[PDB]
Amino acid sequence: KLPPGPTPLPIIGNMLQIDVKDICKSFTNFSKVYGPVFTVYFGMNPIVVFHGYEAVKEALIDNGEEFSGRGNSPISQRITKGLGIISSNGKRWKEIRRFSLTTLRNFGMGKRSIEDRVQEEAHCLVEELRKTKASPCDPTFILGCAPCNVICSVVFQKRFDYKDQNFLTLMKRFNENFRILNSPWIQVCNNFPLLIDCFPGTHNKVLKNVALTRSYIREKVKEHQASLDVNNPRDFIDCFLIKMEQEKDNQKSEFNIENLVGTVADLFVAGTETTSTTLRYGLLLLLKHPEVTAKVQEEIDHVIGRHRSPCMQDRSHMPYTDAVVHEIQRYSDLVPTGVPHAVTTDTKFRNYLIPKGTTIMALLTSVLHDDKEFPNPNIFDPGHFLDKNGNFKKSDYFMPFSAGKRICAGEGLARMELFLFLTTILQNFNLKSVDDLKNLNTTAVTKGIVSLPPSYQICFIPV
Ligand code: HEM
Ligand SMILES: CCCCCCCCCCCCCCCC(=O)O
Repeated sequence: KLPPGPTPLPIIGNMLQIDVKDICKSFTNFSKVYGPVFTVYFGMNPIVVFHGYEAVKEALIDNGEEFSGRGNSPISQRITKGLGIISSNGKRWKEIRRFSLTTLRNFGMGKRSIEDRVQEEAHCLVEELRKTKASPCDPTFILGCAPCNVICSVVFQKRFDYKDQNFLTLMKRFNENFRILNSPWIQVCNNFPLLIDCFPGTHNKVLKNVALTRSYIREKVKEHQASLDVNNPRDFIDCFLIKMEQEKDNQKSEFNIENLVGTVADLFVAGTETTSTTLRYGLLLLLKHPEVTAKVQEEIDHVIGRHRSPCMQDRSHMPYTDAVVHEIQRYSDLVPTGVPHAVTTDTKFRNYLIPKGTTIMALLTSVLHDDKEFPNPNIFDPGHFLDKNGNFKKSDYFMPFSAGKRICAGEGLARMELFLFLTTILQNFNLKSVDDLKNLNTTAVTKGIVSLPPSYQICFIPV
């Protein structure tokens, strides 16, 4: 039996009781009428929503294996064709994921640590910021390049020069699909597959954007094979190629070319625009909160100095900086509804039964914005992650990366990118606004699955 919920009108479902824009405000309202777990209908498709720490925890952690599905829609299945990590399921998923996770360990790619790659990029990021000569600017693009190049460095064993035309079309391609797939219209075309017919241009752009990206990665994969020194791998590409080698027999093992390309594109789709939006939302909060930025700057000076680049080891000695990054991700609420999951078999959830393959929506926003764990959860305040002695206070409610079996495969890489970029940036500049701070609003715009920070101009003042 499915959990209770609003009464569905026949073919459209609950689609009229939901605010397609702030779709998370609607769910929150239902929880007030139907409790922790409830069910809504997107057309003829059922979606069971889990709202609250208890529910979210129970579902993703405790009954994890059953909820370690993943959500797939008409569109995404068409794009990825079931390959990779994000979209794949079952034996394909576990097989790929595990390899990816080990390869994505700081020293899981060879002699050159992932950290070293980020650091190089942190320096490069800083240099481009110098070139703005302290003039006002929109950090969207520049900040965007850093993360995307990180994945590039991690996937192709060499960063791109911010001006390489190959780096730019590739990056603007991922930024396009992201932008499109983050449109509320995809949330209506997935539940009504006929509407795809009304967007031939958009539809065409996405398919052409996917074709050229895959097609590019293929060539890129081949030029790594013809220079493959199996003794010591260079990057994620070599590592996967070596794995494919010992599958000479297997011929079902998911370690083939078709999965390689797909898994790579997944590192780009999941690890680029996400970090980008957070560094973006991060600077904006640091800009709006000078006192906070000072203290971070005060810790950087003490623990790191004004000469060496910041590294991950400094984090354990910079409690306040840790809490700023944490509070950045929390406030940020990047993915409010989390990514859609699905149950592996018919599952029982406290008095209810969810048939194998039902769409699962764990509400991350509800955990992160918990009234008691973080008093006054709507205001930015690093104190949510600090104890009365200024020490870092870890939270079980810290779920910006989701929880359970399907937790972000790049959690390490993401937190690394956020800490290193932001600290290095603050180490070299001060943040001046193109107006008063009181004229600066940090309220997000959630016109989609990924909430975005508002457009803003910032001045990087080195001192
Ligand atoms: C601030 C940065 C990031 C945030 C907030 C974030 C968040 C998330 C979230 C919420 C999910 C879905 C988890 C679920 O199933 O419920 C996810 C999945 C994933 N992320 Fe990230 N992510 C970030 C960065 C990255 C980076 C840099 C990479 C690159 C390696 C990455 C790779 C992935 C992958 C591969 C998945 C799919 C995992 C699976 O289905 O098994 N993420 N991320
Ligand atoms: C100042 C004028 C701005 C123009 C505003 C235009 C608003 C209508 C836009 C309609 C866009 C149609 C999108 C079609 C996409 C597709 O074919 O896939």
